Amino acid sequence: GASKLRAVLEKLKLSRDDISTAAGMVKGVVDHLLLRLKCDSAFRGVGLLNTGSYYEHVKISAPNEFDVMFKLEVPRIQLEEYSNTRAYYFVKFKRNPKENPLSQFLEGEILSASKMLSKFRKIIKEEINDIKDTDVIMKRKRGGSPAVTLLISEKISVDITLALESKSSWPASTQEGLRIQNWLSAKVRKQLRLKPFYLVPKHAKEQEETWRLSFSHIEKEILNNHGKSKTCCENKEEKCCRKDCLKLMKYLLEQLKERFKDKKHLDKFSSYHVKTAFFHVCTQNPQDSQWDRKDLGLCFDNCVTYFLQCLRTEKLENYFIPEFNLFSSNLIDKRSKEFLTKQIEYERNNEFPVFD
Ligand SMILES: O=c1cc(C(F)(F)F)[nH]c2nc(NCc3ccc(-c4ccccc4)cc3)nn12
Ligand SMILES: [Zn+2]
Repeated sequence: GASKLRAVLEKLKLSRDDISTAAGMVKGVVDHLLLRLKCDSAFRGVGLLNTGSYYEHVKISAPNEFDVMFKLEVPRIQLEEYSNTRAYYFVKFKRNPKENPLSQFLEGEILSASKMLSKFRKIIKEEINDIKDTDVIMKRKRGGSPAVTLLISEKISVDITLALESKSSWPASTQEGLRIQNWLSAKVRKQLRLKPFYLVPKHAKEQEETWRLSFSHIEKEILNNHGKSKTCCENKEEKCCRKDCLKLMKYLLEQLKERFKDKKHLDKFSSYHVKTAFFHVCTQNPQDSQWDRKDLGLCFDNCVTYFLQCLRTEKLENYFIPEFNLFSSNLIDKRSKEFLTKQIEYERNNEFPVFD
């Protein structure tokens, strides 16, 4: 039944590529926000994580929902790992010029996120206040990241996440992660780990001024140069279905979350979990011939199958930090993962009614 999957991918491709003023409205707003933040002492070097691509989408099915990252480089920071969480960190400074521009957000040794955010959110509030032309509103909701959600017009939503950028070596918790060696090669892994890493404000539970590692730039680089062969998806004789399988996994989850948004059992699942499981299947199946365009149906099924295995065993290691179990029962409880298991098996056994 790979014929249905192709049609699903065609609709999704058409929706995304259809002419839209959305990206241009959000560019206008983001560009005003950046200039106004660049005028303030603490945010002088703030900039876009992806330049030219204001249109990063979390929900592959929601074209009016945008997700942007404002990065700010911090030199010579000291990370202290928080509570053996492996992913969450206190941000200290080596502070050899003690007058670092973020000195105003200090609480002794420790960089305060809630303070940085409240000022970030206040500068942003002061520019969405001075909006010319089109109308935009700030929907300030809980959670440190995204910092704010902007609503433009009736349909457009922009999540803005603030991120510290570190150009030093990745924390030890990543040392055994990104296990792409038998897929993208050991030399690519080394290249990637020379790239910076990011830290976004975040709490482990739902108290403390912690930051969480973010590697969305590495995920993007992998997806756009994803084959074992350097020529994967350039020709037609080596055209693969890796990106299609990811889009199908994302769209399955988004459709099931929408189908059950009144029951809450699926609220903790996100794109992270499907992207992570996908990349694990990329390591398991490193050959481009295991992702043949013609095998879209079988390839999708391996992804669904592996995702179901993660759910039932309650194990899904973060791709960058192998000791962080995304499916631990402290993050998602057994009944929630068992609920999702049942719905996906119902989809697979009825030829995915969410793809009708
Ligand atoms: O940008 C990307 C892309 C991917 C991938 F594409 F592979 F999925 N994994 C990835 N891990 C990180 N940072 C570490 C980290 C991030 C998130 C959480 C978390 C925990 C609980 C709930 C929700 C999230 C824990 C640790 N960044 N990052
Ligand atoms: Zn490919």
